[PDB]
Amino acid sequence: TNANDLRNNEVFFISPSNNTNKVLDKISQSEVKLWNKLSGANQKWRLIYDTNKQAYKIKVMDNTSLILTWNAPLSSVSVKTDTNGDNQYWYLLQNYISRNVIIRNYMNPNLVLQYNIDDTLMVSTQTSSSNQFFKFSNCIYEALNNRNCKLQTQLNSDRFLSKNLNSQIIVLWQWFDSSRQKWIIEYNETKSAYTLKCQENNRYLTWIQNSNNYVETYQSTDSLIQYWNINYLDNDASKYILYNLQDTNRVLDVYNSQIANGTHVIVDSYHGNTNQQWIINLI
Repeated sequence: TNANDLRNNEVFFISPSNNTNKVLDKISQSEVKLWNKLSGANQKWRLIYDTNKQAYKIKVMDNTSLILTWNAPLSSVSVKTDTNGDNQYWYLLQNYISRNVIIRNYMNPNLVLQYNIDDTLMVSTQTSSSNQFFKFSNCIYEALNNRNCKLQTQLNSDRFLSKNLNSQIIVLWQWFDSSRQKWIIEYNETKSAYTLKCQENNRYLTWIQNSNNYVETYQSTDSLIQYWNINYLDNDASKYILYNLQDTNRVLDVYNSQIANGTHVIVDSYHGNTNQQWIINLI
């Protein structure tokens, strides 16, 4: 799959190459360690690419916003407040075939991130050894791909993404365990994004471009209007935003932020308020 590619603005588990069941874990307010995989948000990391530097910040997703930092001139690493220090940027360089990634410090590119036998981490000069190879796994792909899901608006604990009765229009509706409210989330390799298939009619969540900008269930198409970048909210892994590929500045949104059964679901410009936030869970 290309779903685990080192994309800007994606959130990952970062594992040692020797153990896919251990992940980089922010254990405290400052310290990181490899730990048994538990999928708490303190084990999830957003990549933020800096094009000028051709290097990334690696930001924990537990709400603290702290970023992986080399404690220059020492050999230790930690999570720290982002002050845009050169020691807070990392080159992520990948072996295309093995999928292994080297995490190389920007301030001193002689130093790479290393995991130790005792699960601690540090920086060190480069060897040919596996203790400096990491694997990145996209969190959302791992969790949601090929799963039957429900999607709740953050506006209300009992309003869900629903195909309308006897219409293709998608609306909010209270839960009634209906196939109109169940969506198969499937990653498309070509588009590098997701489709969401309504269980009732086997048709897909699609932006219908006109002045209303409603979403409807629509037949399978290669057109970008049917494809969605499913992400966590910038600093909250408990909520999702869905950006449409036709215009990735626009997202799945609730008309006038209304909560009534029947409220139109639409695609509108990103602002990130609660009307654009969704809670996705497996059926």
